[PDB]
Amino acid sequence: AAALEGPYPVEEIRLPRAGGPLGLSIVGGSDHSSHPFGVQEPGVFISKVLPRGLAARSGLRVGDRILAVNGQDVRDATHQEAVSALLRPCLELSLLVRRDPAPPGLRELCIQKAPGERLGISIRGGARGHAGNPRDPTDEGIFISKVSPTGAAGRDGRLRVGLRLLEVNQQSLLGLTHGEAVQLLRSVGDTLTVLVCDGFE
Ligand SMILES: [Cl-]
Ligand SMILES: [Cl-]
Ligand SMILES: [Cl-]
Repeated sequence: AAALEGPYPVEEIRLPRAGGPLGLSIVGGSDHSSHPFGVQEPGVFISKVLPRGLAARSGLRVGDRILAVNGQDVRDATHQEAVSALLRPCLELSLLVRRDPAPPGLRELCIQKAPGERLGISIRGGARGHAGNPRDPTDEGIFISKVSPTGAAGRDGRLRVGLRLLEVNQQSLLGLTHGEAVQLLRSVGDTLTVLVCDGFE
């Protein structure tokens, strides 16, 4: 019946469709791992909400679990099925969402890299090579494994071993392999903007 035994509030949020973009990003599905949004129970989650965007104005937050889209159950829908349902022409986009909490210790860190200075960290994970979380093998998250005092992260001090990496310079690492994440972390300029939450501290 899809209502409403959860400890988190379930709300039906409508988004006006007047030609503009949704201004939201989703992760998860029936074929995608959604850590750290779906640990106990997997599903479709909103990973990113653009500021001053349509979703932001409507009241959508990061970490919201999408239960239904215009009446259609999307709890066990494919990622592409969720996308198609959101981008589907309708008078009013109705979203049944549950207010699941945002990832623990979610914070955006900015790190300055001096000229000729490396970042000085090693990462573990993630997709197609799950190893980042040895305690939770099913997790394809990307974690910081080592932190060198010589690098920019050591001079910063905010990065520590165990933190989960979510975004690197406005690019989600969710679903990416180890090599793809390394490549993104190497291709950054003198400024590293990373979305970080707690991992296996
Ligand atoms: Cl619109
Ligand atoms: Cl529209
Ligand atoms: Cl490095």
